[PDB]
Amino acid sequence: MASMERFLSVYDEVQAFLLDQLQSKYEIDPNRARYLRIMMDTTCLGGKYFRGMTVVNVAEGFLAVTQHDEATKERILHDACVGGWMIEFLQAHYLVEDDIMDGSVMRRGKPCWYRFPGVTTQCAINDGIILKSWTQIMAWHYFADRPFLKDLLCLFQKVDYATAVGQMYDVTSMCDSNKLDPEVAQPMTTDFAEFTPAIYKRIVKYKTTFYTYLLPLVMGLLVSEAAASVEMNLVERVAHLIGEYFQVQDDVMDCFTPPEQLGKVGTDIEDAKCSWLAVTFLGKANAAQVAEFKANYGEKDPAKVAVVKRLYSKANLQADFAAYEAEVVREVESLIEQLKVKSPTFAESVAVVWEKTHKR
Amino acid sequence: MASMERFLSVYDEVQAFLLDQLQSKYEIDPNRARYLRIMMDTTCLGGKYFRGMTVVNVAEGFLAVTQHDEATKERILHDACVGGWMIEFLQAHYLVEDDIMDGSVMRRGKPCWYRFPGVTTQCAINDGIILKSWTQIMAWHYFADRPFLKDLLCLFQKVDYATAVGQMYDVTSMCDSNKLDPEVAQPMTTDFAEFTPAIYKRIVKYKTTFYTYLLPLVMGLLVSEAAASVEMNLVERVAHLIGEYFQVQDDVMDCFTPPEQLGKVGTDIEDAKCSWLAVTFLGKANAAQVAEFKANYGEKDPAKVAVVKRLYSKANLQADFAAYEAEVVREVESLIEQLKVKSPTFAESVAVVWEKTHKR
Ligand SMILES: CC(=O)NCC1(c2ccccc2)CCOCC1
Ligand SMILES: CC(=O)NCC1(c2ccccc2)CCOCC1
Ligand SMILES: [Zn+2]
Ligand SMILES: [Zn+2]
Ligand SMILES: [Zn+2]
Ligand SMILES: [Zn+2]
Repeated sequence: MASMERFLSVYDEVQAFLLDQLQSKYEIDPNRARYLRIMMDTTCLGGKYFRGMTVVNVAEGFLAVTQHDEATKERILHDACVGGWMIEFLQAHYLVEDDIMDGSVMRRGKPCWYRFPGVTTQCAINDGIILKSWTQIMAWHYFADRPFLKDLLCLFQKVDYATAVGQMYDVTSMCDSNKLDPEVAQPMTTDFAEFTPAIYKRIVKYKTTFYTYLLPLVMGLLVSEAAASVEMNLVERVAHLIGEYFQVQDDVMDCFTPPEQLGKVGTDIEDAKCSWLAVTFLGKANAAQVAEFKANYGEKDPAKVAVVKRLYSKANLQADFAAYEAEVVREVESLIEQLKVKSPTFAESVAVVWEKTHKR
Repeated sequence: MASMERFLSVYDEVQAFLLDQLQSKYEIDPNRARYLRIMMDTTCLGGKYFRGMTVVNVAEGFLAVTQHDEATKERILHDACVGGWMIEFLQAHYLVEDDIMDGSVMRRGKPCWYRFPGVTTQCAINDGIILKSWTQIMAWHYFADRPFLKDLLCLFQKVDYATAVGQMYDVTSMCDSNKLDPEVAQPMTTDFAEFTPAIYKRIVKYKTTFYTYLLPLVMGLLVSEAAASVEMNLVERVAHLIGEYFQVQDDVMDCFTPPEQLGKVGTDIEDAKCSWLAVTFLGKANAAQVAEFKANYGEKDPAKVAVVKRLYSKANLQADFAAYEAEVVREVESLIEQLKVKSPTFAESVAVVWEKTHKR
């Protein structure tokens, strides 16, 4: 059976489980079950399933080189699909809550969930809570007797927590650290002293790379009982590397990809985000360029947003991007090699992850 | 050592752990650590610690009747304090997120967290996420080697999920079920057909009673390795009973307790909540009273809120309350007796929980 159709079929299975349990154990009524069904579909479906399918791909790699009974291959593939959905539902939690946090309008060409007329923020914050709760109910039901249950739960736990901390670094990235204070309304930085490569790197490492690249790779290893085929420090290294590259691309598209292709209107400039563009610009600007950027960044006024786009265009940031790209291609290819030693399969799965990132 | 000072000391210990880990493992800087410290204190401290201290009380009960080395009594009491904080931090998550959901202003006489000038909703939704995340980091660190880790995690999981589902029943309690629809903006009910005792009971059972009464009692049993001293169906029964009574009292105070004593301005009438008062009123009103209530409920206009308070005052709902009270006192005393058989200690702890509820 093809991997994607397996994955999709398991979504239907998990959804039926979750809603049937709500009816048998949690006293839900049919209309609320239907609300939750629609919420799950709307928030979990319609992407490429990169994260979830990476767990399945990693597990298919090890199945090709490991001896098992057919029924055991099916159990492993079923566990990889459930684990993959746990990651998709965790991503759905963070996208629902982020969208509300940031006052986002669209995502992928459709309204953010909280904007649906019969949802509202009051319901959508708790719908997002529920999405994450569902990842735990999946794991305790499907993996109850599994040897990897504890490891999987503990890993998922740490990744969730890293992601929340990274949301904390992201939402505070335009403030001066020494001024953070719950008592005092937060001004936007004026010096931009914290728009540096290492600070940027910390934001992206925690906000994105743990759930998007580390978790899928590691969950694939866990459902396969294959953590001995890797040096886990290397898998963490490659995950954070590839995932930083991913975000650098998202930062560039927020500014430069037309909103119909982007699936939303990018507001990183108005939101004064610490993007790769801002940091890279400041790393090469002269005194007058720095002044013009300070006078214009983090302002809704479209004339001022156009002055920042203008400054970036004229700064040749394409060249710094090609150079970054080159260096990542170099370091990922090195880490692939290091992974090839203990596991060719796993190294190939990493290679595929890299190809799907580097191409898009 | 006195229980409360033990409990409080463990808060300092856990907080230092959590923030020190953020510095050693999650690359946090001092200013963000301080933000999180203040957020933890503000959101977790200043209540009566009923929930957390109930875990400690239950564990002290069993220590009096069970043979142990002193070092084992200290480990049990330390585990009961950590478990108690897990419940306090879980409550803190739900109060932060609820407050944002409901557009609340104050709680306990102080501004809701999201209203602090240097917080904002954008940060506060993720601060609430973090609060819950912290309950998992506590459990995996402090209870890593414990025989009860799996049971405790699985119980906490189910209780969290029940609470989220109960938030779903609460926020939708003024809508007609058959009209729930993410696509369509939700009208307030006009018939009030769903303001019934069993529907009310479902809302309160899930929103409050699992985390406030079941979890503390059960967590006390788990850290004590004492689940064999109870019939768990009875402990669930008594928890939901006592916790319904609790909420009936909160529903009556929302309407009738002056805001300086209440610690907030009650808006259940304007919010069209399915409160005990509304349900009990509708259960005894004549045709003209029902019409006047429909014409006035769920409206911000203070004149219309005063007409509902008026209708409730004249309906003698005090009498229905005394009758409810009587019947709960009766059924709790029966369940205490049933618990006394397998465990006098545990039955006494339940008795104390009941006294602290029934008195307040
Ligand atoms: C510095 C750094 O890389 N921290 C991430 C840690 C991690 C690893 C893997 C998944 C989630 C969290 C934090 C907890 O301890 C292990 C490292
Ligand atoms: C009908 C009812 O009481 N449901 C609550 C359940 C529960 C029990 C204890 C803690 C959390 C959840 C739901 C899951 O299965 C067990 C019953
Ligand atoms: Zn965001
Ligand atoms: Zn972006
Ligand atoms: Zn609420
Ligand atoms: Zn209330």
